[PDB]
Order: sequence, then C-alpha cells, then structure tokens
Amino acid sequence: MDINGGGATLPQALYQTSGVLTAGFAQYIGVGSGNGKAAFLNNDYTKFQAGVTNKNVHWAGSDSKLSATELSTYASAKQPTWGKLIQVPSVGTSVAIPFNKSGSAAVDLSVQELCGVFSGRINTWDGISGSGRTGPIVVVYRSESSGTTELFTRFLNAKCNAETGNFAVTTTFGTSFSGGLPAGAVAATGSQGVMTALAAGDGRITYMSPDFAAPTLAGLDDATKVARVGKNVATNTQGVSPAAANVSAAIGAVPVPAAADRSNPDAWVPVFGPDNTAGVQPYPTSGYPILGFTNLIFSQCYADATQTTQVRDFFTKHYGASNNNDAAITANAFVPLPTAWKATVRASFLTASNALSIGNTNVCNGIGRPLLEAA
Repeated sequence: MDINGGGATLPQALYQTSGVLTAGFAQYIGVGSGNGKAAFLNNDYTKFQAGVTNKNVHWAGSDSKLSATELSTYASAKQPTWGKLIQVPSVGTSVAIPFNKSGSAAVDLSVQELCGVFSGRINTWDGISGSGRTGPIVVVYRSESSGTTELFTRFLNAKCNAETGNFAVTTTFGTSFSGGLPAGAVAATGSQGVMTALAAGDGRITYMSPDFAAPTLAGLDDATKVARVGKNVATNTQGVSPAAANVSAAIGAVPVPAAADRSNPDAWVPVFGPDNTAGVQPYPTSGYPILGFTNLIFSQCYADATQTTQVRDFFTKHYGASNNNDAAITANAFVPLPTAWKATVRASFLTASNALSIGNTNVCNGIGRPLLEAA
C-alpha cells in the first residue's frame, strides 16, 4: 500500500525526479499547496486525484505554512489517534519573475518597480526603467491557494511601503493588495498553467518557481525572459538573477529551529519578512532578494509498520549527510539545506529516543494514520 503525497507544484519536478522519493512512495501529485494541506489534514485523496476515494493521504508538499487554525484543528481532531504532524523545510528556493516581452535589453526591476507592477501602479513596459520595451503589462497570477503566492506576498508585504494600499501575506494573490488586482490581470492554475498563460498574450509577467520559470537552469540568467531584481539606478547598482547560487548564502544563514520550540510544527519553517522583526528572517541585502522555503508535511505515526519504515527511509535519504537528494535539488533550481539543518531534522524526526521521532515505539504505540481507507 503505496505512500501517497502531493501538493505544492513549485517543487513537483524535484519530487518527480527518479530516486528522490524512496521505496514505497507513489509518484508525487502536483495540485497546489492549499490542496496539499487539505489532503493531508483531512485525509482527503480527492484533493490529489479528483473523483478517487480509495487511497489515503500520507504526506504533502507545501510552500504555505500550516496556519494556527489548521494546526489546532488537526491537534484536537486527528492527533489523538494519528499522532503529531511534522512540518519541516525541504529545500530553499528563490521566487523568479519570468515575463513574455521580447527584446535584447536586460529587464532589471528595482524592488519599487516590482511593487508597482504587482499593485498595478506601473502598467506599461515604458514604466520599467531601462527596459527597452513599450506597451501594456498584463499580470498573470495564481487562481488558487498557492505557496508560491505566499512566498511572494511575504516579500511584497515586507518591501512595498509606497503604494496606494498594502499587500497582505496570503495564498490567494487575487486579494493580497488592498487596492485590488491590476486591471486586465489574468488568473491561471498551477505553476505550469501560469507559464502557459504567460505565453498566451504579449507583455505578460508573473511570479514563479525557479524550476518552471525557465526551461533550463541557465535560462534563469536570461534577462530577456526572467527579470533581474534589485536595480538601484541612483547607486548604479544592477539587480541579479533568481539562480539558486544567488540565494544560497542567504538560505544557509537561516537559523535552525529553536531547541525549546521543536515540538511546535510552526517553529520548523523559517519565514522571511520585514526588517528588525523578531521571529522572521530579514530579506537579504545582497544576492537575489526574493526567497523562502518549501516544506514537507508528514505524520509522526503510521498504523502500518511498513509505511512507517518507508517514511523513515525517505527522511534518511532527504536529510542524509551522504547518499542524499542534494544533486537533484540543485538540478531543479533549489538550494540544499546545510549540514546543521539536516542534522537537526534527523535528531528530532529520526533518532529513536527523541519524543518527536517517526515511528517512536512508545509515542506511536497503537496510533497512526490508517492503512485501509474508510469513508
């Protein structure tokens, strides 16, 4: 009885790379982070495959953090019989800004231009300085509850202080900005669906997984297709590309989860946010500025012993010091976690004596998510 996961589309090509998921894992199903969280929290496989009810959900990928309500509801309704959920970072990621507007000149957005494009204040390619381009801008955004939206709106919320309105942190872009969507904005579903829409009319721009924002990794450095971010004309400063190398130092500087807080799943997912605000990492001053984590949601406990062992073997690979998934992570435009981070994940969720460890024979005694599906 295969282990079923799915959710976030941002990293789906990583989880679909041969060998990244270990024995017993079904192929990952990309449906969006909102759908992934709902699939896991409610054990609702229809959130993975519409119309299919004869399988259980064992894990999810999400780039949206579990909310206080999601966590409390699971704790009261499910944890007594299924065990604690586990929420852990998988990889670090940039958020790229691909666009469809030809021209040899490099497109390099200042942060304030980025803000203005996504608020609708800047609605022509003329309004991006040095762009070599003219004509209308059409914003494409995610129709559904998206972790890419969450990662991106965290940045807009932290940086966009000079609009006619404010950006809220959300999974639904269509309501992020208090002043509405830009006129003419186009909604699409999934990372891939947005990329298809980006190509379906001239002058379109979006926010996107770095794995989908260009067909090849080097394409992230093609500023005729993927905008640089961080221009400051006053200082004669160029922006840079969303290549993983331009966010890796910042990812690597993020503190491991605080020891005393490790029983709280919320404590495990670092988020970036406003400057000089405890609890959130400031966006980096160097390199590429728009980044965050994509995460995994598992149970500590599975009723079935084989499924439990299979989940542990995946963690042993994904968080291993050796024989790990880091090459595949890089190949999909993402940032591996550092040694210390991997060691911290293992210490809590693998090492047997830890109260948090998957399959702990005391904690998980008699409990766990169920083998058989029953409706």
